[PDB]
Amino acid sequence: MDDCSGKTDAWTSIKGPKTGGYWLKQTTKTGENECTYVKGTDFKENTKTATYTYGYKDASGKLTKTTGTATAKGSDIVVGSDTSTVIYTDGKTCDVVKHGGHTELWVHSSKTSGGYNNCCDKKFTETRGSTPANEVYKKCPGMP
Ligand SMILES: NCCc1c[nH]cn1
Ligand SMILES: NCCc1c[nH]cn1
Ligand SMILES: NCCc1c[nH]cn1
Repeated sequence: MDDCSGKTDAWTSIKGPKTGGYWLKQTTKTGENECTYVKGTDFKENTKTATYTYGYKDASGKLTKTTGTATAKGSDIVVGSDTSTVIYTDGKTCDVVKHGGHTELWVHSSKTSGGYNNCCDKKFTETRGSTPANEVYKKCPGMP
């Protein structure tokens, strides 16, 4: 599917629709933290950087919060020591990225119940291949 190919721009991915945030829906990693999320704010076109707040649900059921910076480097999203490479993004509803050998499907907070771009499911399935997927978004609080 032509429009599912070549959608690898990290800056577009970081920004999304510039409101809400993204939840990690599925990952090839086992033991991932439930309700892992990221949320970009204060998008700077000059530098292709954004403030990035991220975390996950702690033992008591509240979201953790750490704030740093996301920097676009071509296909790559860099936050601190961590780099993720964009496999597919629509800049609106979802992304597929690779981080540290793992394949991840991220979904915008507006689309947690489904109805995001099919290219995300296609590219997630393709990229993970035979590595099983693990669900991460379960009984999550709303997006900070
Ligand atoms: N919309 C980009 C979501 C993401 C995944 N990894 C880091 N950020
Ligand atoms: N490459 C961005 C990895 C990440 C996800 N969440 C926080 N950092
Ligand atoms: N491991 C912290 C960064 C990250 C990547 N994917 C999810 N979170």
